[PDB]
Amino acid sequence: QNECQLERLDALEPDNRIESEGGLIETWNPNNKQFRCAGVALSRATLQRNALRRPYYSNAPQEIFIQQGNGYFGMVFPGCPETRDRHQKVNRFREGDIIAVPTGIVFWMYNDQDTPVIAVSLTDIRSSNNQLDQMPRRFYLAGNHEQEFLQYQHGNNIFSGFKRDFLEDAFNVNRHIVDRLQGRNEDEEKGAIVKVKGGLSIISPPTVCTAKLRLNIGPSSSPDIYNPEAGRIKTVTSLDLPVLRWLKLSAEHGSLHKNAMFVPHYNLNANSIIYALKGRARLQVVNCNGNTVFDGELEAGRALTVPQNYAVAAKSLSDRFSYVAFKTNDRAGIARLAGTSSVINNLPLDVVAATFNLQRNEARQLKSNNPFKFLVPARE
Amino acid sequence: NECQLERLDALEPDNRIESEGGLIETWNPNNKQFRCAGVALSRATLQRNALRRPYYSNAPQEIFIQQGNGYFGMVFPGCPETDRHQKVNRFREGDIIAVPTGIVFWMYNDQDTPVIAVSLTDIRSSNNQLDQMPRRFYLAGNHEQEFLQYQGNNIFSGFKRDFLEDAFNVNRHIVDRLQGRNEDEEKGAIVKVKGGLSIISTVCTAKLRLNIGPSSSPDIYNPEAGRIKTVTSLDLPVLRWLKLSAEHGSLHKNAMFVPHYNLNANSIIYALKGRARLQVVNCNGNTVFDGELEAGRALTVPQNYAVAAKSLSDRFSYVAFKTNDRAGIARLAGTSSVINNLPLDVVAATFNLQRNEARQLKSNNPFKFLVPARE
Amino acid sequence: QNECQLERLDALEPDNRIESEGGLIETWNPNNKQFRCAGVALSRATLQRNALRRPYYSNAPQEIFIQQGNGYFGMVFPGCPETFDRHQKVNRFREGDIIAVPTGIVFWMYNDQDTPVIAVSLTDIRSSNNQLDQMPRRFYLAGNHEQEFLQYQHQQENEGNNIFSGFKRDFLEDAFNVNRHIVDRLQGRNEDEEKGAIVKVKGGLSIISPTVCTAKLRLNIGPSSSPDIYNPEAGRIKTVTSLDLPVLRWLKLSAEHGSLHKNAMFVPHYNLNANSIIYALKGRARLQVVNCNGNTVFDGELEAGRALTVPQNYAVAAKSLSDRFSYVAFKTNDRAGIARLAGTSSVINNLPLDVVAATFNLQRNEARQLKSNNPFKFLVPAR
Repeated sequence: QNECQLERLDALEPDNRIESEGGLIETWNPNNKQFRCAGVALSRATLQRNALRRPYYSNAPQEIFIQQGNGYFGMVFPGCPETRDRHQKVNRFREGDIIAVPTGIVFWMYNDQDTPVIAVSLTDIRSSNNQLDQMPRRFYLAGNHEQEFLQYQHGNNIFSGFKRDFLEDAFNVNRHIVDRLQGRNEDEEKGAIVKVKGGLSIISPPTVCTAKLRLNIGPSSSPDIYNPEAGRIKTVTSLDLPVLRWLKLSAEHGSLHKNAMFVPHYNLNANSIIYALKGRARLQVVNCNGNTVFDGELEAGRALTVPQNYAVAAKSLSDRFSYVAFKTNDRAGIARLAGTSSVINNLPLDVVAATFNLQRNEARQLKSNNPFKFLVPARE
Repeated sequence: NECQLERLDALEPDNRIESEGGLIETWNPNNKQFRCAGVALSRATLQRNALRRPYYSNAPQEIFIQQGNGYFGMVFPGCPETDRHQKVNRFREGDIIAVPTGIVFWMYNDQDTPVIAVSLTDIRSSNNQLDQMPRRFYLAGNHEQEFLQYQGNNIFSGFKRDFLEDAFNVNRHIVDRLQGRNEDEEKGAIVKVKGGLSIISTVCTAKLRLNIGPSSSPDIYNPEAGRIKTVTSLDLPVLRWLKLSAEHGSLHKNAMFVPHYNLNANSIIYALKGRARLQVVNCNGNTVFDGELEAGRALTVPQNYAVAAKSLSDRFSYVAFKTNDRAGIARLAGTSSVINNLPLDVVAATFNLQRNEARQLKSNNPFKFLVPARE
Repeated sequence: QNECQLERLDALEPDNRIESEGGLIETWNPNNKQFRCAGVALSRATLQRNALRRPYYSNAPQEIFIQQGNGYFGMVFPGCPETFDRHQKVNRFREGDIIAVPTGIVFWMYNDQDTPVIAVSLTDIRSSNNQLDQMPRRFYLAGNHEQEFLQYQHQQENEGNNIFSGFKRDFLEDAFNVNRHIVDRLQGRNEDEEKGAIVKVKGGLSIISPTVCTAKLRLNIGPSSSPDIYNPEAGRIKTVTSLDLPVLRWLKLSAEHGSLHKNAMFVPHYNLNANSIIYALKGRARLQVVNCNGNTVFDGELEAGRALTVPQNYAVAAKSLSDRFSYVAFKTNDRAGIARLAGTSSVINNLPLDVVAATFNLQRNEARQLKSNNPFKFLVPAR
């Protein structure tokens, strides 16, 4: 099993599109060796104005990033206090939010605004909370469409699998309602995302399932690092969003000015899926044998898998390059290979000299000539 | 792709092993359903004055006492005692006993009613650092272990007698008996104790036992449907280490439990009495099981797969083992349901119903999990 | 699958040697069923006088035993306070030290004295912090040599083999703000494969003797330390767990150091919740290990320099044939638990006398002997 013996990486695009009445779902192939190594599946949902991402659940945790847009979402946590007509908390999500969906939790999204919502979802197949297999699955409560990850295997909602009489007794409702339930009078094209007519009256007035399910890593959050001449990095870990300890997931959001770069570095204990949000960058990632397994442009809308411990560096080719990196641990640590608090920095001067065969003077240069932590401004 | 199951079956044991004092039945762990589940299932019957001789396993065990009453002991390395020995306990019908990974366990029946104990070995456990094959290690006898067939005879027999002579400081005859040398390999795991036994009834204070049968306080009770009792790490903290739990269920004729799925666990449904109709559906709306589950058979329900059941007997009862200590069910109908906790409007839009139709979906059944028979 | 249905076990010397300028790295083949079952890799580094194990990191936890020699070592924990040039803390290590190296942490060693240092490393692949595959990997900051586990994989402008050599010079120049010359050195462009991971430090080195990264990273379990078990006629045992070295709780690793007088043995026993790698340090021993079918999967001599795997729940026993048999056993759990099959705190001792009688078909008085005749706990003296 050398799933992670990756010789060549590629900036990846989705290889399937699934259009529905009120939007679109795009999938990256989970079978590609990059994703299998990473142990994740990647997808991107677009909700048109007044569209509903109908309730579904998955057998693994999801970390979702809101690339664009705002709206409402709900999660159904079995055994939680409610708020005739009772229900669980509907929260608002905002552009640049990271939303945590634990395993098996039903989740839905509504766009009550004019800007299309773009949500990019990481499904943590490798999670220990996934007790099935390494195929990503989605279970839809409703409709008559295939779930996006079916095509990658070798009525369609969960109600459609049961006898009508079972459903009649269990719900104590008429054959007509049951028919609606099982999506009988509905066709594949209506799909996972659906147009809403009168809008949806969702709002006011009024173990941790009362936990915070979402955190913003956009421009209004406190950055981990901000360099007026290079950019900003903000990470969300389980210290910021405690429910992340259950999902064992985290994320990093980054922005780079033109011709600035982030220093070579690696992830101690996590795979990274880097998804390009805006612009283009030159990335290089190297493996344990000094090989250059990736060396090229990553443009908005594409993903690059960076395996744990593989070193990576990026240089922006655009006025701004922004990305969101999904990491398969809740306390993802990076080791900086260059810069203020880097590996060389924290090595005794002399061992630095004996390690790379440099005069003492050159070793000090290697240590201190670069005064910045993670970001380095472009030059003249 | 071990869990891309397109056909479930109601499974019987495919092997029976008779011994002087009883019988052990095993279900095939290589069967695709149990491999998806990450578990193995076995059933032990102890006659009057039968001793289930001490054994251990490299994975957690959860044992349900289907019938009878008796005694059991466990040996926890480095634990204060109570001759001198560790605690011997009583078990009764409907008990769930938790045996942690590697702990030596023995059972005894001192009554006429045969003890019947069904065991779930949690191979997929993080505490199992071997492989996917169930293993049991017997301290004694000269019989093969129940699961060998799916891949002297005791651990002592594999050592030189000189090693054992020096380690125990005893003569060659004691070591010979220790090694099961002269024992006929039909005596087996469960042994008759000629005159019965000499009864005396990070934490060694842990409760190892808990009753989930009728005599206990239920979690759900409906007079014209049945009852549910579940044991989790909340009820029995030691379960926190096994990462296992269990639900005992009873259904009156024509009553049912609502469509539902388990969030975070695989389930093995074992039928205790009577018959039921079960359906389970996968992620694509396909019916992977649609048929009868009678007493003495098991049905695998994978995580996130939905299951529904309707009793065909005056009383249908089952124990469901689950591969998580805090297993959460998500109810698809009834009181505390997914549909219930969606706002009225999203329900309306989701299935395309009028508000009042949605209202009915969320309210026409006010019972939690059990649904009573009709008329 | 059945990587642990082992019907035979081998006491193995390292499988391959890799010589460098200043020492030697010996690896056991991690594709041996034995190690695949255990979920670990085993290696042995030798540092000659004034030799430097150059900085490398791994995608899995390491537990390292100092078999021989004294020296310094250092780790680099991302985002940690410093000391003094400004660096992170460098510690001394002694014979018998267990050094805990967490996943991804850069680690280096220097032999500042004459006797060759010998450090044997358990790399814990089964770990959850390992998110790659079943293959041990090591990542070197410097040099132009292959990483020592590369030879066990069977499968672009590239020269050197270190992590910097894979980046283009401009990235490095920009990244470090240094000239073309320094960058070339970094990438090891002008160094040859034969120089290796362990380098001779010409003038000698210049260093002084001084998420919780302020934690203790080292603990001695050798002859200096206070024994958990001592028997004047049998030998001694010392173990380190997360209870001694709290950081072990992150690695899920522990280690047991043993030493037996001649003809002394340790009682048959099994590990509840850990696989063991027994590495022999001194003298020879007769070991037996039995599986779940009463079979002897190993039955011969374990002598200094060879490693043996005892899978979880397999019973093991040993009788020393040398004036002194000493060993270190690595176990895949920070809180390993053993069940002794014989001696005072034994599984048999904790069963009611009567079930013992009935279990083994013994008279009461014989069951009593089985409990009582051996007054010692784990070690037993020569009869």
